[PDB]
Amino acid sequence: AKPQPIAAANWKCNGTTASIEKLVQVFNEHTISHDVQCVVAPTFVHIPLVQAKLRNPKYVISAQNAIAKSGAFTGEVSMPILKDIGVHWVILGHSERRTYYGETDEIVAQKVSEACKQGFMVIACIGETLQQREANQTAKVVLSQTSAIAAKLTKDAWNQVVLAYEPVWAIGTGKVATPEQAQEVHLLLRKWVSENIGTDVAAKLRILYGGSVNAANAATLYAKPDINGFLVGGASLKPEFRDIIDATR
Amino acid sequence: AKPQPIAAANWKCNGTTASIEKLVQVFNEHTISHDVQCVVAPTFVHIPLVQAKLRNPKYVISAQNAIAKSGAFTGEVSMPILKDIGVHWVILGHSERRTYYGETDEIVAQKVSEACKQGFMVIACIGETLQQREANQTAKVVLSQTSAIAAKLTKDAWNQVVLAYEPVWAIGTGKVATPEQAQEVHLLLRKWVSENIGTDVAAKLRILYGGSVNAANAATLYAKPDINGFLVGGASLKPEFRDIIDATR
Repeated sequence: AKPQPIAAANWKCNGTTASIEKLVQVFNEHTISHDVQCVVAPTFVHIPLVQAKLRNPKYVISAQNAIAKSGAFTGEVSMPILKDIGVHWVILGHSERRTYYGETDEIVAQKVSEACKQGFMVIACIGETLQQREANQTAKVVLSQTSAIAAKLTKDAWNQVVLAYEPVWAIGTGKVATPEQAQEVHLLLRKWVSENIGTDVAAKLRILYGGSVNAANAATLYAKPDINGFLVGGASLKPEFRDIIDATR
Repeated sequence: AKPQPIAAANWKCNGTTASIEKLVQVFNEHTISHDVQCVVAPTFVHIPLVQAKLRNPKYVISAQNAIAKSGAFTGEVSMPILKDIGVHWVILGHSERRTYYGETDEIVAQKVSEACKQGFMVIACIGETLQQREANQTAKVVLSQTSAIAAKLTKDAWNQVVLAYEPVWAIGTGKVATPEQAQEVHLLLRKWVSENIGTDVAAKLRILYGGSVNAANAATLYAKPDINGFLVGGASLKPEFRDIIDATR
């Protein structure tokens, strides 16, 4: 049996107070009747508003990034600061941060390790580029990204880890991976985890797909045996996030 | 006559709800009896708390950074998002971001220009390194940093600009610039502004000093004719920020 699914909303750098209040009310009014962990990741400045307004019992709130330690880091938000304000989920290593904001495999791995030490649930993002896929490097790439993370984790830390496989070429592009494309990668990841970390870890690990997930494509993705839910960007700013949650039934 | 002084608190990546509530109460209870713009710049996630609790009429709230536009920028906070939540001040180009987070003169200049277009007051940070100072490059460096900003601004945008001169070697190091060191640089900056932008602009421009400002050194810095207040890091997390404000009398 699959582990508990996750439906995660990465709002990215988007929102107004008015738009968030409206969307949150839509999410609150959508009554969910199955076991699923829903996650909303707003911008940092919107975390208090979402904390005040989001009441659906299936949801938790996540940050979109963090740094490990407080101190002289003008502009940044640390893991202790998030924990204190009641945020205990974080997305780390998103492709936009790997690509625009310098986050190498080592930097991502270090962040994930620190977040686990500080008691976070972590959605750790991995995925290959278009060029890497064309070169038949997908497996080497995602396994290298995963192994870099793993090397900084104890076995027991994996209870706090969620992997999100997002092919870079599928993020925001109108070009979702097919169910067969996604399942092939999730199967390889779970095999690596089973062999390197443990069979027990692998059976419990949520491996989410992201990159152009929408209400119409989600159910057929979820039907694949190694897909445990979704990391959703554009569609998570819309009412159709309700249908993506329901696609994890 | 000097323009209205500014006393700005850069909290950097620091705070808990409890510590912020206590410090804000200290700031609220300190009754200020002269014309000064006080600024508090908390982390993004703490902006709503500070907005809820800070009531001293001499204060405004600033962000510590921003990006220009909303969109697919996981982890970042944009200028439109800040404006919508009621933050219309931003610190841009702080040394920690120039040094750790890739912000070149061009990137800083572009951010400042965008913030002015969007109606922000901007505290734009400039300053030379230890090595640059030893090489007698201070003036060339700060003028190049200032000119890069200026090249993207219309004359009228300068009503929204505040410069903060922070020698990098003075930030967090226990080694404040002397009043004579700071004044020499502020005099050169104001001369450049007068000659390149206008005499009217130069007379109204606030040029703040930062780098190890504390309650005991602030008044003698403020006594210099071209110093218009302070950008304060470590001491702004402490009750002594009250005395730094009072040093602008």
